Amino acid sequence: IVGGYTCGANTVPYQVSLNSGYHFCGGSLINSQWVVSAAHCYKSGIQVRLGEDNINVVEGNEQFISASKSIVHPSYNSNTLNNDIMLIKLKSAASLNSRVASISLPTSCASAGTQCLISGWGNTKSSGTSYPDVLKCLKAPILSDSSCKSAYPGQITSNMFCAYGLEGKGDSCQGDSGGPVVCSGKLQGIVSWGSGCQAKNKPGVYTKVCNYVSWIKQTIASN
Ligand SMILES: [Ca+2]
Repeated sequence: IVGGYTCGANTVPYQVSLNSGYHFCGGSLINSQWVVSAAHCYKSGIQVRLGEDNINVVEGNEQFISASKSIVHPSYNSNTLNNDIMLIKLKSAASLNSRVASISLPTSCASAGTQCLISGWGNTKSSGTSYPDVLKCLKAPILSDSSCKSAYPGQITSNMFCAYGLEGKGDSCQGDSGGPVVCSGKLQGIVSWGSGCQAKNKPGVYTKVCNYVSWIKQTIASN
């Protein structure tokens, strides 16, 4: 997260870190057994880390639980990033508490102009590289679809939305991928792609979670 703020420990209790020997992506806890992330975060050998603030220090509220299965959306296209969503099942249910909590799925799609909360452990520089240890947060508005399409001609599908996010937060960044975009208390986006982090005229692009609620529900009912 570039241009954001320190969230505060466990203030984003649905935020997870995906670890394969190192943090590589975020995700969102949607119930005690399932995490939503980006399909482009897929790999084998995932450990889900819940209850994190500093990802480099064991602080006493963590739960580390290996994934038993990952399910990439059936129509994910890694070239275009269309349908950039995956589900990760935990080998054992998380213990839900004040520091480890699920986020609701949306009933309706969010509105242009709504301020959302984006979070993660990704790069905090637009130019160059610096990785935080504690969870970072950004408040960012959803942009109009016409604004989003003008920023990325020929690339924005109905399964994506943009969120300065045009002037350049100056955004989400490498290592935030897969993490949440929460608007009005619902998981509305997944950190997906953009051009750099320009953080002029290149806001972040996010998977539009409201399009996937049926798939999520049906998948978790059978797996
Ligand atoms: Ca920790």
